[PDB]
Amino acid sequence: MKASTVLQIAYLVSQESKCCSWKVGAVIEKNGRIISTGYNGSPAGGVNCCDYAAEQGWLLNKRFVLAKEHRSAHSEWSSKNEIHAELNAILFAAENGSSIEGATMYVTLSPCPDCAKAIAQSGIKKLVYCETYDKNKPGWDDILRNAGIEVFNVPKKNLNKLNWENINEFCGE
Amino acid sequence: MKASTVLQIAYLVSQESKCCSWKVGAVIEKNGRIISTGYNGSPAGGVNCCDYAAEQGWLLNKRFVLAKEHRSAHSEWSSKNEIHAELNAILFAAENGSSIEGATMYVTLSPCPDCAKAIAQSGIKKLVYCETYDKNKPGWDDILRNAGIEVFNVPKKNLNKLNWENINEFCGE
Ligand SMILES: O=C1N[C@H](O)C=CN1[C@H]1C[C@H](O)[C@@H](COP(=O)(O)O)O1
Ligand SMILES: O=C1N[C@H](O)C=CN1[C@H]1C[C@H](O)[C@@H](COP(=O)(O)O)O1
Ligand SMILES: [Zn+2]
Ligand SMILES: [Zn+2]
Ligand SMILES: [Zn+2]
Ligand SMILES: [Zn+2]
Repeated sequence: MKASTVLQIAYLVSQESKCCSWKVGAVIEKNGRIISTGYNGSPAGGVNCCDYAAEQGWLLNKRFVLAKEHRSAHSEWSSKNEIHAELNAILFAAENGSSIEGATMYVTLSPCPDCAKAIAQSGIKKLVYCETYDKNKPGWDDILRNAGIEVFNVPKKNLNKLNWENINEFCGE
Repeated sequence: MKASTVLQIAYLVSQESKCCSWKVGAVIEKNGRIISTGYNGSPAGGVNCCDYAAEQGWLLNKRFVLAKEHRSAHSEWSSKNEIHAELNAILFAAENGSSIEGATMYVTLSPCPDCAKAIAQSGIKKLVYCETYDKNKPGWDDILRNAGIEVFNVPKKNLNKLNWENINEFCGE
């Protein structure tokens, strides 16, 4: 399917995320059909990010945003509690038994180093993203290209089938 | 994932359709992840609906709509040339080897009799749709319920993450 189409599907998927910092969505497409999806969040039996941020007082009203002064505390907690969108999409394929070899991954946000190295080793041959992650540095995609993975970008401006008024991505103050 | 979310994903999927009468999208979800998708269209090596309608003069400008006087000619051609969204989603699972047993199907439009009977026999246990197909009659879903399939409806009004200005469903005059 068209890149703009799947990317926007990844954006709808991201809305299911309970993370108070960023809402990320990932879609795995094989031969034109979606065979897996994922969004960033905690595992089973684990408290959701938004609920934990509430208890910790990391949020600020108007509709809650993660306070800049607490983003650091969120990153530390998230690193060891929230599975990223890309990995969740891949994890479901392993758990369900769906081969993603040769597939294409669409993700709302450019993958962090942990996700990039996993993607490079997953069998995925193409990665398409929209926004560039907050904490990413230049050349972050080298590991993907060296693995033989094509990396493409589609700007938000080409995505006009979504009512952006109701799509939340970055949720920090 | 939330019904409203997957239904809207089915709507984005429907935009890939080249049919001049209706744009239909179907999504198969298993344990919360999308494992298959489909939209109505011709098979490989087969001329697309919009292109065939153009040659036949079935269309009317403003952005082309299927003329009411030609919908009958379209239905006859479509019946033997276009695979419906629901069946395409199921066909890919059979071709790719992805079990849809116990899965849930989301489809923009209520399935026609051909699709309903196939769904009833597919192993799918839940069907969620948005709009009621033009040519459907009451009790059309009995075959699904008798097969033990739950049937739910979500009105368009609950779907507000899409910019409906850019989503085409019914394309007739
Ligand atoms: O799931 C993805 N995909 C990309 O690889 C990067 C981060 N995200 C995540 C993890 C976390 O929930 C959030 C980033 O928030 P922080 O930047 O505050 O750690 O988005
Ligand atoms: O794919 C689906 N899913 C539902 O079962 C019903 C019809 N559709 C199709 C087939 C055809 O392309 C179109 C209906 O157009 P007509 O009503 O003009 O035949 O939508
Ligand atoms: Zn979080
Ligand atoms: Zn990551
Ligand atoms: Zn058609
Ligand atoms: Zn049908």
